[PDB]
Formats: sequence, structure tokens, C-alpha cells
Amino acid sequence: KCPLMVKVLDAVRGSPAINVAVHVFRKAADDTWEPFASGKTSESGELHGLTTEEEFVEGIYKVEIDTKSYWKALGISPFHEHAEVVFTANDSGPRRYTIAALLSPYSYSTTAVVTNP
Amino acid sequence: KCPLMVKVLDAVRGSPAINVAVHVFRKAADDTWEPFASGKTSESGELHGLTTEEEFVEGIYKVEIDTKSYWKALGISPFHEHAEVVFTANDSGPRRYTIAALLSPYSYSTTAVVTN
Amino acid sequence: KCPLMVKVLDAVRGSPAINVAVHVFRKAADDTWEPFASGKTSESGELHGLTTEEEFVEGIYKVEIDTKSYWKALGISPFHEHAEVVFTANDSGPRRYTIAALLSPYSYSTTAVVTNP
Amino acid sequence: CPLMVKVLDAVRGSPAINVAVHVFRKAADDTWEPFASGKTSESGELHGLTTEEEFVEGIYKVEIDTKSYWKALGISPFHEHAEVVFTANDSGPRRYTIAALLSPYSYSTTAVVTNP
Repeated sequence: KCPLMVKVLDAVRGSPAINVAVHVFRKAADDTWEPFASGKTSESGELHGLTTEEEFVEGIYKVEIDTKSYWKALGISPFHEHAEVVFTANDSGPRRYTIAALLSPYSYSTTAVVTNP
Repeated sequence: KCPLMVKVLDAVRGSPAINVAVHVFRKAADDTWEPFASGKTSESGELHGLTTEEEFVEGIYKVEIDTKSYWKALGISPFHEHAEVVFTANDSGPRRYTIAALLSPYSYSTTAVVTN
Repeated sequence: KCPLMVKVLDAVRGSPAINVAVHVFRKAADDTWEPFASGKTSESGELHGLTTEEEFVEGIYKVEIDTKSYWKALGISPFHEHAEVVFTANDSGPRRYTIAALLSPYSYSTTAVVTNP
Repeated sequence: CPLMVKVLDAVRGSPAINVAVHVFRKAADDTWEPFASGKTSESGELHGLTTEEEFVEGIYKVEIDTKSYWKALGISPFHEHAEVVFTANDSGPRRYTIAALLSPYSYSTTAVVTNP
């Protein structure tokens, strides 16, 4: 039951994306993004246990997905260098966040699911 | 000016979809779909002049987009045979309806723009 | 699990849509749709037990998700009566098909995830 | 216009209005600096953000201030903004269109790239 989840899906072949790097940052006092967590997308196209419950604190976060390398490996030239999602976390209180990303060579869509523990 | 507007975009090549057949149906009292309008998407990727405002009477309509034939010509196996959008129209007076489709071999997205 | 499952998410509330009725049809030899399966989305907006491998055979199938009833309960006027997905299935042996739906009062998006079991 | 930003609303089925958009370019030292800024019009579209000569090869970031749009309309949003990062004019002169479909807890982006 990790607090933050990231899901990546491929729309060209209708499969979860594999071997995709994901980076997470936290906004600092100097308005500078400092690294928070990182991971590699599995064959199932899902990440879990990136950040612990205690580590996840109030603030502004950025979840980055490196789509460019994934399409380079498959042999399709992509448009986006990366997809990044910026959101305020736990402003009202502790919550569970899910970030879903549907990927295409020239497009991508993202949604958020927020649930009360 | 057109009461009903349908535009289709391709996600793989970052271009509007070309040579995609579109069919429009209207539900009758017998709960069946009879043809209402048909057309082919232009190179720009949208479908102008499907119906006139007077002919576009109040009721329940359906817009169908032929995804499979578009992918077959390119050489990619498509998951979907067609994409269909059903919507009640002119519920309270005439309006302007816009249907947008973003196509992928295994996914598509649809949004509606309604204005007075 | 099941050869065909349907996941429905709500974009307005950032939650999975609940109490959403789903109906499945199969195209006959005379090109007429017949009732094939039915169900309702759970609190997680997901469908299970909708069809089995023996019954689910090669052909053309249609999945209908009733969106109007969901929005009337919330009190928002919906644009779409329902969202329907039509797909040729089991072209080469049994498979696993995933239909995901992201709903909005005036928009919806769908994707297909096909895997070889 | 080499760069255009289309923003739509999914809740009301109308183009988004009063949304701040800012454009940046990555510098030699990997820093973002302002490139252009504007607001969405009645039709939710942007024009004249940059010209052909000024738009140069590199990495650009397009930001869409969705948070203020939902706060004004009375609903608490999830995302502060929607950011799109891409390489432009790598192979030569091209036309880039950025379309964003906004929702309180979701958004979708597509890019249309054409050769003039």
C-alpha cells in the first residue's frame, strides 16, 4: 500500500510499456527541483514503493516519465522528450495518489486517482 | 455554422487522420438506427457540412468512425473496427455540437463541445 | 482471471466511477447484436466474471457502458447516453483483453491492452 | 504560427477561458528562461506566441496554468499546471500544435507535427 503509484501504458501495441525510466522530484525553498525517487518501469507497466509514507510530505512534487528512450529502443521516433506531472500532495491530509499515463509516439494522456485511507 | 462537427486526429504520426469514413445515424421510434449522413475525413482531419440546421432535428444521434480501414492501408493491425459516439441533441433548443476523436491503433479518445 | 474486463475511472472526482452499468453484445451471423453479458462496476470501477474462455469465442463483440445514470445521480447533465467499444476478438487463439474507460461529463477516452497468455 | 496551444474543458464541454500559458526554452546551462506568455481566448486557442525566425532548434517547455482556472470556477483542482517538453525544428522547419483537454483531476495532450 505505497502512497504514490505510476502506471505507463503503450497505445501502439496495446501493452504496458517496459523499460521506461521514472524520476520524482520535490520542490525546495529556493524553487529548485531536488531528486526524490527514481525507478524503472517493469513489463507490467506499473511502479510501487517509490516513496515511503513518512517520507512523503506536504509540498509540490513532479513525476517525470522518460518516454523518448522507450520509443528509441522500439525504433519509433517520438515527439515528447518526457512527460511530467506536477501536483500538490497531502494539502488537506494524508491520501493515496495514483498517476496513470497512456503513451503514444506523438501524444500522451494522464489522470490522477485520489483516495482517502 | 454546421450544427454537427466531427474531427479525427492520429496519435502515431502526429497528424490528422486521412481517408477515414464517417457515418451518422438517428434513432427512430422503432428503436432502430437509420442512416442520417455519411462522409470522408479530409486531409485537414475534420468533416465539414454533415447536416443542415433544419434537417438536424431533435432526437438521439450516433456518429461512427471507420478506424480499421484507416490502419489497414497504412499496414498496422487495428484493434478497433470502428468508434461510435451516441448523444442526445437539441434537448433544449438548437445548439452547436463538436465531436473530437484522437485515434491510436489500440486506443481512442472522445470529447464534446456544446455551445449556444 | 477473465478474458475480458472493463475498468472505469471518473475524472471529475479523481476516483473510480461506481454504480455504472455495463452490457456486452456479440454480433450474430445476420449482423444483429444480441445480449451476451451484463454487470455493474464496483467501488473500484472494475469488472470481473463478465465472460469465460469457453463462451468467449472468435467474432465481433461490443461493450456498452451506461454513463447517463452515473451523472444523474451526481446531478450533472451528461452529454453521452453511453460509451460503446466494438472490437474483433480471438483472431488467433484465446487472449486477454483489457478495456479501460476514463469518463468526464462531456468527454471519455478508452484504450485496449491485449496480452498473450 | 509555429506553436499553437489549444485548451478545452471537459466538465462544461466548452473551450477553457482565462488560462495563463507560459513558454520556456532550455539554455546551454540546462536552465529554463521565459520565451513567451499569453492567455486562452474565448475559443481556447493561442496565436502569435513565436515567429519562424525566433523559434530555433532546442528544447521547449509549454506550461498551462490549470490550477487558477478551477479555483475561479469553484472546484479544487489536482494539478498545478500541465507541462509539455519536446524538441523542435530538429530536422528543419515544422509546425507544432499542442492540444490539451482539461479536467479537474486529469488532462490529455496531443501534438500535431507537419512539414510546411
